Amino acid sequence: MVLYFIGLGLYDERDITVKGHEIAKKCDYVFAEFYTSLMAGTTLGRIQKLIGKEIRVLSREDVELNFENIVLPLAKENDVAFLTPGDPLVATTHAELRIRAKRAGVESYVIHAPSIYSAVGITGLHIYKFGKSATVAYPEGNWFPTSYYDVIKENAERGLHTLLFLDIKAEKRMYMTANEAMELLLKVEDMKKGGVFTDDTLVVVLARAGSLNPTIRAGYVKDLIREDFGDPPHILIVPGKLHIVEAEYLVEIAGAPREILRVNV
Amino acid sequence: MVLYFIGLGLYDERDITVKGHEIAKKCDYVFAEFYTSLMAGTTLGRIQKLIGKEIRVLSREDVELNFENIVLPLAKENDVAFLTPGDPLVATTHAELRIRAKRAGVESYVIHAPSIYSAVGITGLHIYKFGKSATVAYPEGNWFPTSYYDVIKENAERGLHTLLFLDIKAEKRMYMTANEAMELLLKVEDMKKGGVFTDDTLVVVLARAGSLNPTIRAGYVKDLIREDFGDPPHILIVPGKLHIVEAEYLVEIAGAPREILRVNV
Ligand SMILES: Nc1ncnc2c1ncn2[C@@H]1O[C@H](CSCC[C@H](N)C(=O)O)[C@@H](O)[C@H]1O
Ligand code: NA
Repeated sequence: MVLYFIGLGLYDERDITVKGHEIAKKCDYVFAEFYTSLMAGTTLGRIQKLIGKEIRVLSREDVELNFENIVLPLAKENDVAFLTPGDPLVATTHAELRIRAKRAGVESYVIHAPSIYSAVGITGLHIYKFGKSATVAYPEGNWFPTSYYDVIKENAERGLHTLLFLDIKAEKRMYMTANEAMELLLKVEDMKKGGVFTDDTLVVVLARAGSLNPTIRAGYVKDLIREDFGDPPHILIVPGKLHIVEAEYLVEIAGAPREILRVNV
Repeated sequence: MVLYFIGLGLYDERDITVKGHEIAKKCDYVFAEFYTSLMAGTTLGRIQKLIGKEIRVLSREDVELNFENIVLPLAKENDVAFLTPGDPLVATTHAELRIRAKRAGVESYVIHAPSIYSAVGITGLHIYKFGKSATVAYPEGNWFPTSYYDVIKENAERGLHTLLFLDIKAEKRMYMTANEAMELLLKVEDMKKGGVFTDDTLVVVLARAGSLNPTIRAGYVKDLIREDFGDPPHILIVPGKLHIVEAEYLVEIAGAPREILRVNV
């Protein structure tokens, strides 16, 4: 009678850890949500087949409003698993769900899995150099979010890299592309004119991290804003001041313009 | 003709992903390094048994100086795997190893695994709020490094959390405890007197992330500086101002004092 928060990883069903696999296999009931992120290389059936269990998929409302009515009750009798893409407690509000479990007298355990937060290392940018992170959100009616623009500015002034998660509207099967994120950022620049994100800004796009052949591209906005980076999900990164080895990697591995090799220390 | 950079995960032999396990199992040669970190919850023998392959351990010099002479030659006519604790490419100098592979006409692929960079999410602290990261190094001889202190200052100053890696002597299997890290910081505070780290500073300690029973403790330095967090490795986090939900989690899950619900929010 316990609850397991189990991460499924970045791209397909094999991104789950062996630990999560073996534990998930032995749970009595298995729940999951697929709205916090997109696992582009697998399907529910493949995940179900891998753990040999039928998976009840929950919506954001089920989780956020009814977690303790749908999931917790069964944990007070059986071993329950709650699966999520990536790492269960990263860039989500899932940690709070552990507080709910505790208050219901249910013990919970966390099984981590690869997360985009660390997978950014494949871009060649030193992970310790990443500053505050943010999310580029889709404008809604008259509401046009812009906070993420200030995050980039703050990090950039400190010479730190900025990780930008991209919006997702799972119910409409909408996944923001790096292209759309760049368009939105240029518009915010026009509005704020802080010289933070322009046609000459160097950016890095990582698409489908976790797959064997993710798309890793670096370059100036003017050249990438209309480039095809393949299917979602995508994440956008605005590097801060680069170390020489970072620039070298971006050029040799991400096909960046050879001119960025010339860092202005 | 292929080199696989494969992450071993956080704590034990089951922390590798299903993808990493299956791929490594099929490789003709399997290399590993345990100088950037150790897998405290397992042994080389247990990792070898799970992978079903004998593993050749490489020292720091073997990798940084002779990667192209030890690993790459074999990857030209065989499938070779290179295992590292955590997520591959997280360690600062590892990304450059892919450039070496390209230079030798070797294709390389990255198989991710959980990293402490994302696993710290189990502390209840929002991942987007983490700023620049740093490592606490022991002073020695006429050298007393203090940069990690400036990192805390710059982060907290902007309401950001600071992830602190603690000094490790992998070869000698010697670890810096969170207790020791706190003492150094207090000693650095006495010299710089910037009001950054004191007896009243709230900190979070994470030990054995990845195991099913990690140690997660939060509290003021005056109360935790002599507490026993168990066996290494320990990770120290100096949070910035907390969101009320972060504080509630630290109180309910990490045993933090109720006091933080009003003092650090
Ligand atoms: N495999 C992947 N490749 C690129 N971006 C990814 C990704 N997985 C997640 N993301 C990014 O992160 C957003 C989800 S945020 C939730 C992240 C998740 N808990 C984790 O640990 O990864 C997506 O909209 C996307 O922008
Ligand atoms: Na970070």
